[PDB]
Formats: sequence, structure tokens, C-alpha cells
Amino acid sequence: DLVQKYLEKYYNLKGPVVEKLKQMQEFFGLKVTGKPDAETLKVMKQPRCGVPDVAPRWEQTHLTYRIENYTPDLPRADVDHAIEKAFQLWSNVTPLTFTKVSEGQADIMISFVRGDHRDNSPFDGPGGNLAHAFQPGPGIGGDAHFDEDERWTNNFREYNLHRVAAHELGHSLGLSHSTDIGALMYPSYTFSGDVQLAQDDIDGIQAIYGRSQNPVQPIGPQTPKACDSKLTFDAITTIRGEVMFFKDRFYMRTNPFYPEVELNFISVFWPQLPNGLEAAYEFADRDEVRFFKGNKYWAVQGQNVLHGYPKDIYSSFGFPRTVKHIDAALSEENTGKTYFFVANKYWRYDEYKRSMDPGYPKMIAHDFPGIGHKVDAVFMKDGFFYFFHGTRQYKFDPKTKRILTLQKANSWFNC
Ligand SMILES: [Ca+2]
Ligand SMILES: [Ca+2]
Ligand SMILES: [Ca+2]
Ligand SMILES: [Ca+2]
Ligand SMILES: [Cl-]
Ligand code: NA
Ligand SMILES: [Zn+2]
Ligand SMILES: [Zn+2]
Repeated sequence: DLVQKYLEKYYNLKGPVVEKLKQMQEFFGLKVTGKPDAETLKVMKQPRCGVPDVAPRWEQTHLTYRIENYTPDLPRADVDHAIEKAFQLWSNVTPLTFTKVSEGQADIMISFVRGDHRDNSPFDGPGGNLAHAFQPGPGIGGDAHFDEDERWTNNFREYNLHRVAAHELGHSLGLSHSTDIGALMYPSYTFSGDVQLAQDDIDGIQAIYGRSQNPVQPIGPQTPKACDSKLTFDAITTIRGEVMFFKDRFYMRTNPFYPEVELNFISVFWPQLPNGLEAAYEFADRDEVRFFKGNKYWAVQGQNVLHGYPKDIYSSFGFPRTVKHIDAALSEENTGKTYFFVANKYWRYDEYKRSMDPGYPKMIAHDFPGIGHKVDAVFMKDGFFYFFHGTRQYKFDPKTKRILTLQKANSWFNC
């Protein structure tokens, strides 16, 4: 149905359907069954690149491009900047250079087109297929087509032209789709903060064109792996009955439809949150989650961020200015007491009085023996405190002040 079309378009489906569906589920990290479960269908409905997921190089490293026409969605200058900046991402990590040409036939011709546009791959109206591009070669080789039926933006709203152009131009240069959800070359549209090459993208492009001569040696964000025993966390919170773990740009949480873990961008839920969260907790009575970075914090109700945030922590919680960031936090459901961990110390805040309890830079070591003097992340579940510090997870009883178990940080995951 949807399944048959998707597999035909993207998995070269000419039961052969069952095998193609398994291949699709493998690609997207779904449970490989060959059957169309609700998550599989969710993925199939995601806006994405029109290039298939299943099956060279420009000879020269100096390439030209031409923007044949411009979407009325944005000023021409924003279109030029979005495309220029996309070429720049790839040229930053290779010897490739790109020159914009204003007439004639370039290596890479860029256009905005609707439906049928004369190359055997028609677009499909708003959503679905957002764009496609052709592998290196003569004629239409290199060319990138954007579906004009999309609403193109220059910000976080769907769909950011710069983000999609960086992906399309990857194809133009010889790349194919990645299974890494952190990569620009992932098939489905994603957006998180500033568009950048993941390490997977850098590795893939350099394996075709080589490294740049820049003494830096540009690096990109690596995508966390749930079953990597070296996995550590930025922050963790309970949220409406489940536990969400945060690392860099991503959240992880258990999910029956994914064998190890559901891993996706934080921006799927909360685009306005900054990159690199430091702590998070739920205030259950207000149906609210709060995220901390530096001296600022953001409040959130389900998938929506509240107004007026960020707010600073000094005015809101009454920390002294000496506190420059918080390391971890949890709010205990039946008390309204929030514990904020800051290096080797902790504070207790009363949410209903909206002030710190008396007596409160206390030492973590005095009241939480055995977990060490620093906390990466913490949450509460069934009255226990689950402290994370590096690769180590402590299940700590606040009643007896004892460490029950000590496991890997990734132990909640089906590994
Ligand atoms: Ca479309
Ligand atoms: Ca061309
Ligand atoms: Ca448009
Ligand atoms: Ca932290
Ligand atoms: Cl935390
Ligand atoms: Na927390
Ligand atoms: Zn693509
Ligand atoms: Zn086309």
C-alpha cells in the first residue's frame, strides 16, 4: 500500500516484498521482521530525499555550479547563501572548490521544479519527496532538483533549504545515503541547530576526495551508540512515565519498535533548546520538564516550550553567582523537593515555596556515599536515585543511603 510504493521507490522492489521490507527495517534500525508495524509506517511517511536507499567521483576537484532558477519562497540572496554555504561544508573537509557561474552549463545545475520536470523522477507535491540529486557525470550528472511545492525556509521551520541542499549536493559529489541518523546523508529530513557535517559525512566524503590541506583537520559530531559500553550522558529525566536520556544533539529512550533504543534529535520535540544540555528534571505536579545549560534554563510541557524562557537560574532558583552551571538535577514527586548537583555539592530547592531550603550547599559525599564527587545525570524512579557518572550507573536508596547495584550507563537499553 504505502509499503509497496515506498519499497518500489526506495528499495528497488520489482515474497520479494518481505525481503525488501526487512532491508528497509535494517536500514532504519527498526526491528527486522518483514512486516509493516506502526513504527515502520511512521518512518515511511517521513519527508525525505527522493534518491533510493539501495543501489562515482568528479575527476577535477574544481567544480562549477549554476542556480538555474529561484524559489519565490525566499529572497534570491538567501537562496544563494544557502547553496553557497552548503558547498562550503563539503569544501571545508576536502580539496574540492566550487565556483558559481551565471550562464552556461556547469558541473552541477541547481533548480526548483514542480511535479514532472523532464528527468523521469517527478516530484509529488508538498511533503514526501523534498529533493533529489544525480551522481557525478556528464549531462545532468551532479544536478540537484528541489521540489518547489515545498515551503523552503532559512530557519528552523520545515523545510530548511540549506539543510536539504547540503544533503542533495552530497549526491552531486558521489555520496549515497547513510544509516547514521546524525548524518546529513540520512535519507529522511532532520534539522538540529546549525547544519554541520557529522563525522560520518566527513569520513564518507574524504574517502572519495581526500582530506583538506587546512592545518585544523575539521572534526564533526559523532552519533552516540546505545550499546557502546563507553556511553556517557549529558542529562536524564523522567518525562510522563518514561526516561529520556540526552547526549549532545540526541535523545535516547527505550521503545518496543526499536531493538536497542530509539535515538533521534532533541529538536524533534524541542527545536528552541540549545545544543549540549547539562541537566534536566520533571516537575510532575506542573506537568513540566526543565532543561539547563550554563546559567539558563528552559521549561517545557510535552512537546511545547513555554514562553518567557530562557530564564536565568539566579533569579529563578536563588543560586549564588558563583554557580556557573548545573551538572544534574531531579525533582522528587511527592515532596516538591528538587536536588541540583553542582560539582561536589548539591542544593535542595522547594518548588512550592519557590526557594532553596536552608543549609544547602551540602557535600554530595556526605549524603550520597559511594557515588563519588561529581554527577553527569540523575533521575528518580520507584523512590530510588539513579546516578550516572561516566560509564557507571548507581542505583541508590535514599532511605538507607546504600548503593544497591552498580551497572553500565547503558544498562537500561536492550543490548
Ligand atoms: Ca514533495
Ligand atoms: Ca550538469
Ligand atoms: Ca515553494
Ligand atoms: Ca550533566
Ligand atoms: Cl540530569
Ligand atoms: Na535529571
Ligand atoms: Zn538523498
Ligand atoms: Zn529531477
